[PDB]
Amino acid sequence: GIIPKKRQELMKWNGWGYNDSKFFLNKKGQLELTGKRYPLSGVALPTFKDWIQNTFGINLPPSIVNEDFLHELKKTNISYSQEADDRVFRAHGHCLHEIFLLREGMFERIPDIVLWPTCHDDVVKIVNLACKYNLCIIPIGGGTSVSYGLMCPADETRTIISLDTSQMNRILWVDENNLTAHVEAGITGQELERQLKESGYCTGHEPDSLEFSTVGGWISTRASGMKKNIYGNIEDLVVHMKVVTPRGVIEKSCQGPRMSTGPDIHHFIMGSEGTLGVITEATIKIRPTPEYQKYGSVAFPNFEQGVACLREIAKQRCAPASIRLMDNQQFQFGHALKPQVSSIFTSFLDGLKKFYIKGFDPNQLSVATLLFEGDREKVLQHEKQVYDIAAKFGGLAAGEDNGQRGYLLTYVIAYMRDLGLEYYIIGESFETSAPWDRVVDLCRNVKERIRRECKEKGVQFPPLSTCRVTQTYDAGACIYFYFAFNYRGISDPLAVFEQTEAAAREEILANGGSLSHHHGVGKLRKQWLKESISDVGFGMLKSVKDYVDPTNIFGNRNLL
Amino acid sequence: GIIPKKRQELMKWNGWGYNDSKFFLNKKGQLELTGKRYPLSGVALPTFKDWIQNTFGINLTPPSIVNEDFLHELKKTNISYSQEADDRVFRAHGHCLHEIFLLREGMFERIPDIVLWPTCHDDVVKIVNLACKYNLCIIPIGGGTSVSYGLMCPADETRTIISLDTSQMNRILWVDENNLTAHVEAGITGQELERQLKESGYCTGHEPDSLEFSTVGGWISTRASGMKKNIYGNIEDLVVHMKVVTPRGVIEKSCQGPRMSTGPDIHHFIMGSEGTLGVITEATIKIRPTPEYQKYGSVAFPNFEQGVACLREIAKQRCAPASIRLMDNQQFQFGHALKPPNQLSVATLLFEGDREKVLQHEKQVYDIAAKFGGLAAGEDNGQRGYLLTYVIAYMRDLGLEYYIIGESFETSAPWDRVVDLCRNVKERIRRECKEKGVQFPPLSTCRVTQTYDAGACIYFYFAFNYRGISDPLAVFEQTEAAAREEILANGGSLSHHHGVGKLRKQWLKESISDVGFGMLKSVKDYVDPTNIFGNRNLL
Ligand SMILES: Cc1cc2nc3c(=O)[nH]c(=O)nc-3n(C[C@H](O)[C@H](O)[C@H](O)COP(=O)(O)OP(=O)(O)OC[C@H]3O[C@@H](n4cnc5c(N)ncnc54)[C@H](O)[C@@H]3O)c2cc1C
Ligand SMILES: Cc1cc2nc3c(=O)[nH]c(=O)nc-3n(C[C@H](O)[C@H](O)[C@H](O)COP(=O)(O)OP(=O)(O)OC[C@H]3O[C@@H](n4cnc5c(N)ncnc54)[C@H](O)[C@@H]3O)c2cc1C
Ligand SMILES: C[C@@H](CC(=O)N[C@H](C)c1ccc2[nH]c(=O)[nH]c2c1)c1ccccc1F
Ligand SMILES: C[C@@H](CC(=O)N[C@H](C)c1ccc2[nH]c(=O)[nH]c2c1)c1ccccc1F
Repeated sequence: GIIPKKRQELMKWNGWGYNDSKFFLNKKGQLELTGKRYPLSGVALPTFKDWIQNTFGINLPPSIVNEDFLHELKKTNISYSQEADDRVFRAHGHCLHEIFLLREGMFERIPDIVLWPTCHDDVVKIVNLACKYNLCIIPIGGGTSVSYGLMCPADETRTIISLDTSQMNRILWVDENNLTAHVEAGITGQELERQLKESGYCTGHEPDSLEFSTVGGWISTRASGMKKNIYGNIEDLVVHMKVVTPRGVIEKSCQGPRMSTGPDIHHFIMGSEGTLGVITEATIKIRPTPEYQKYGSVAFPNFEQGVACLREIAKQRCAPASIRLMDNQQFQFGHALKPQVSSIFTSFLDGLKKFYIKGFDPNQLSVATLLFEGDREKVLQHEKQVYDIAAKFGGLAAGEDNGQRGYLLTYVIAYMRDLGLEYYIIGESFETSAPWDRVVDLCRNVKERIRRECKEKGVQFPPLSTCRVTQTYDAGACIYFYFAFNYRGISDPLAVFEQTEAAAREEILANGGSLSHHHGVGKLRKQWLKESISDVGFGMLKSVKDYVDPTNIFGNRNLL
Repeated sequence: GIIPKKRQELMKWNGWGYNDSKFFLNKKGQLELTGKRYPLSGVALPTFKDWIQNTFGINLTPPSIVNEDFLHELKKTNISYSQEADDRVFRAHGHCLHEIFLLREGMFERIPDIVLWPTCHDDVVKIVNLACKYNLCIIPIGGGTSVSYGLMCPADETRTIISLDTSQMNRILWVDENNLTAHVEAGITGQELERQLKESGYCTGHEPDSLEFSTVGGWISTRASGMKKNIYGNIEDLVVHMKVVTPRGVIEKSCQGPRMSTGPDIHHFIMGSEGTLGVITEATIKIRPTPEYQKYGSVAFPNFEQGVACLREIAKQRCAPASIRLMDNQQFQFGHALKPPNQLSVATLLFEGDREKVLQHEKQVYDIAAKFGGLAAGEDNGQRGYLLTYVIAYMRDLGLEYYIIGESFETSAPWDRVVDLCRNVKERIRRECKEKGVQFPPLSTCRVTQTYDAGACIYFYFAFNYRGISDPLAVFEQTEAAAREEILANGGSLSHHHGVGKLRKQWLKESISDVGFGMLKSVKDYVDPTNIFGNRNLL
C-alpha cells in the first residue's frame, strides 16, 4: 500500500498502474489481464477484441545541483536521488502527451533531484533550504495528475526539487469520539482505507486513482470520489490541515467542526495545485465501516429518460452511495466484456438484440449502475426507493451482476490506454459539471463537435465519443466523456488530439459546462481560468501566491 | 417584508425588532408581548414574571461632512440618499449590548455621514466608483443585526463614511425550477425571501433567528447558520453563485456548475469577509420544495451529559432531525416558566418533510434516546421552545428596564470537549461575577443548538442584575472576554456563526495562524488598496 522509493520496481515506468497488470492475448486469442491483482485479473474477455475491431477498425540530461546545498542536505539524513530513472518517473502525470514523451521521446525538463521527507519537520527543512539556495520545489504524491500539474516548466533555470511525499504516510491518530483521523499527506487512498478498516472505520473517499493518489494530492486538486453522495468530496471531508509555505506554517488553532472566523483559509489551499506550499498533514472525517454493500443496475429506453430519472433522484435527495448513467455505446462496451463466447457468424449488434429480447431499442437504451452501502436494513429499503423512482421513467431492473461488473471495471479501464497505444488507438477521458438543464444538450453537442473536428482534421474513422453521468448534485451533474481514435495516417496525431481536446472544452463552456469538475486546471486549462473566475478573482489568486510564495519556490506554474 | 428607508417608521430606534412588539404587563399582571406579529403575541405568560424575580431578584449628533462635487455627482445618479441624523444613527450599530447602551443613554463616537439606498447592482458600481474618485469610506449594511461590532464606524476614520444600505435591493431576479436555484438581490430579508418563494411552492430553509431583518448579503458576509441546517445546509452549502463589487472591479464566476475544481474557491474569499472587501450585490441560492409536514418533539434526560451523549449518537447515526437542541436544567426551567431534578435536561426536536418519513424518523430518534435514559416529554414543549425562538431577543429591552443586562454568545467544539467546556465556561462566569461585585449569582446557561459529525455548536446566555455596580458595562465586557478565554482554553472555537467583526479581532491571528492572517491581508490589499471598505473588521 506504501509507494516504494524506487517506484519502477512496482509500477510501470511508461504507463498506468502495476508492472504485473497488462492486457495481452491469451492462448485462445482472447484479451485478458495478467496478474492476480484485480477481480477481472486472469479472466478471458472473449468478445473484447471484436468490440475493439468494430469500434476502431484495426486488426489485433545532467543533474544540475549546488554542492553547498548537497552538503547541507546530507546533514538532515533526508533521503535523496539524482538518478535519471527517479527523476524521469516524477516528471509527469497521466495526460496522453506525457505518456508519449515517455514512450517515443524525452521531456524538455525533469526534476534535478528527488527528496523523500518522512515528516512535517523534514519538509520545513527542505523549504528553508530552497529559500536559502534559490531552488524550485514541485511536490508529488501519487503522480496521477491529469492536468500537466507535475510538468516542469521548460525555461525554469533553477534547480528543481521533486519533493516526493510517499514516505510521509502515517496515520497519526484516530479520534473515535469525534470521528476524525489525522494523517500525513503522502498516504495513498488504498493504504488509508486498509489501515482504518482494521479499526472498523473508513473515509469512503474513493477516487478511481486511489491506489496511488494521496491525501495531499486530493486536497491540492479538489479531488472527488465515487461515493461522495454519502461521504462528501474532499472539501467536505477535510477538517484541518497543516501547510509548509516559504512564509511559514499555515495551521488553524482548533478542530471545531464549523467556524465563522473570516474567509475560510482551508479553501485558499484546497485547489492550490502545488503552487503555494506543501500540505504535510490533514484531519479527515471517518465513518464506521459499512455493514453491507449492494450493487444494482437499471435500463432506460434512452439516455434522456435516464438523465430525467437521475434528476428526480437528486430532487428527492435519495441518491445511493454511487449512481452512474451510461450512454448506449458504454452499455454496449460493457456487454462486450462478459465471458460467454459468441458464434462468429452472428454480428455484434444482432448478438446484443437477441440477448435482450426489454421492449427497448438496443441502439438507444442506457444503463444506470448503482451502489448502496450502510446498514443492511437501510440499504435495502433505500434500494427499493430508487428502483420505484426509476420505474416511473421507464426503468427496468437490470441486475446486480452488471452493477457489480461496472463497479470493478473502473479500476481496470486505465490499463486500456496502453493496450490502445500498442494498436494505434489514442484517447483520453475528460469531464465537466453542468446545470441539470444543460446536461442532455451538452452531451449531444460535445460528441458532435468531436465528430466534426476529427473528420475535418483528416481522421479516417468517426472517433469513439461517449459519455456518462458520474455524479449528481442538487444543482446539476458531473459528465464524464471518453474520446478515442485510430490515428492511421495522421502526420501529427498528438496535435490532432490536443486540438480536438481543446475544441471539446470550448464546446463544453459554450453549452454551460464548467472548466473542470475534478481534474483541475494544472497547466492544461490555464488559458480559460481568468474567464471562469473573473479578472479580479484571478488577481485574488495571484495576491495569495505573491504573499505566501513571493520568490515562486513552488514553481510548477499551475493555475496562473 | 421590505425594510422601509425610514426604518424607525416600523422598527425600534433603540432596540430590537418592530415597534408594535414589546413585553408589557397585561391587565392581570402577567407578562405578554403586544401586537399580532408572532404566534406568542397577545398570549399571557402567567409564570414568566415569577421566573424573572426568582432568577435576578428584582421586583417589577455631529454634522454631516460631505464634499459638494460628490453630492453633485450623487444627485445626478438619482440614487436616493439621506444626511439626516436619525437615518445615520439607526445604521451606526448592531445588536451588541454596549451599542444598545450608546444608542439609549449616550452617543456613538462616530456615525455614518451619509446613507445611500442603491436599488440594483449598477447603482452599487456607481457608488463604489464615486468612493474611489472622492476618497470615501463605505460600510455596507443589510438588516443591521450584527452582533460582532461589524457595523461600528471606527472613531478615527476621518473620511466621509457612506452607509451603503442594501434594503432597497431586495428582489428575486429568477427562480430556476429545473436546477432548483433562485437568483436574488442581496438585500432581501430572510422572511421576504421565504414568503415569496413559498408562493411558488419553494423555500431555502435557511432560518437564522434574525431572519425577519437579516439579508442574503449579510448571511454570506458573516457565514450565517440557520436552525434547520441539518437539512438545508449553512450558507456555504446554500450559495451556488455570487456577484461582488469591489474597488478593483466585479467578481463573478462564468458558470453555475454545481461543483468545480478550478483552483482555490474564490467564493470562500468573500464568504466571511464581513464587509471588508466589497458589496455582495446578487446571489444564487439552492431551493427545495416546501416540506409537506412539520412535527415537534421533546425528550427529557436525567442530566446534561446524558443528553449530550444522545445528541452525539444521533449525529453518529447521521439521523438528526431538521432541528435538535439540548438545553441544560436552567433553560428547561425557563421554558417551563413560559407556558400559557436540578440536573434534568431537555432536548427539543423539529422534524420536517413528508409525513410518513417524519413519523418513521421520530420513532427512530425516540428509540436512540431511550438508550441514554431519554423519555418523551411531549410535542407541545418542542413546539413552545421553537416558537420562543423569535421572541427571546425582545427580552433584552425588558431586562434593561429592570437593571438586568446580558448577552448570548456561542462557540463550536469537538464532541469530546462539550461537557467540560459547558461546565468550565459556566463556572468561570460565576467566579468572574463574584470577583467584580455582582450581588447575585448571574444567570449562566447553555444549550447545544447544532450537531455535526465532528462536534457541536454551544450557545450560552449570561445575564445579571447590575444593582450597586458602578461600571456595569465594564463588568459585562470583562466577564464576556473572560468567558471567551475559557472557551478557547477548553477547545472551543472563536465563533461558530456570529463572526469576528471588531469584537474578536484580537484572537483571530492565533485562530488562523500568522500566515493565514497574512493571506487575508494580501487579498484585502489587492481588492481594496485604499481601504474604501473600512469597517476594520477581521484585520
Ligand atoms: C486512472 C486515473 C483515475 C483518476 N480518478 C480520479 C477521480 O476519481 N477523482 C479525481 O478527483 N481525480 C482523479 N484522477 C486525477 C488525480 O488522481 C487526482 O487529481 C489526485 O487528487 C492527484 O493525487 P496525487 O497524490 O496523484 O497528486 P499528484 O498527481 O502527485 O500531484 C497533484 C498536484 O498536487 C501537487 N501536490 C501533490 N501532493 C501535494 C502536497 N502534499 N502538497 C502540495 N501540493 C501537492 C502536485 O504538485 C501537483 O500539482 C485520476 C487520475 C488517473 C490517472
Ligand atoms: C436576534 C438575533 C438573532 C440572530 N440569529 C442568528 C443566527 O441564527 N445565525 C446567525 O448566523 N447569525 C445570527 N445573528 C447574527 C446576524 O443576524 C447574522 O450575522 C446575519 O448574517 C447578519 O445579516 P445582516 O443582513 O443583518 O447584516 P448586517 O448586520 O447589516 O451586516 C453584517 C456585516 O456584513 C456587512 N454586509 C452586510 N450586507 C453586505 C453586503 N451585501 N455585501 C457586503 N457586506 C455586507 C456589514 O458591513 C457587516 O460587516 C443574530 C442576530 C440577532 C440580533
Ligand atoms: C481510459 C482512457 C484514458 C484516460 O483517460 N486515462 C486517465 C489517466 C483517466 C482514467 C480514469 C479516470 N477517472 C477519472 O476521474 N479520471 C480519470 C483519468 C482511455 C484509454 C484508452 C483509449 C482511450 C481512452 F480515453
Ligand atoms: C436574549 C439575550 C440578548 C441577546 O443576546 N440578544 C442577541 C441580540 C441575540 C439574540 C438571539 C440570537 N440567536 C443567535 O444565534 N444569536 C443571537 C443573539 C438576553 C436578553 C436579556 C437578558 C440577557 C440576555 F442574554
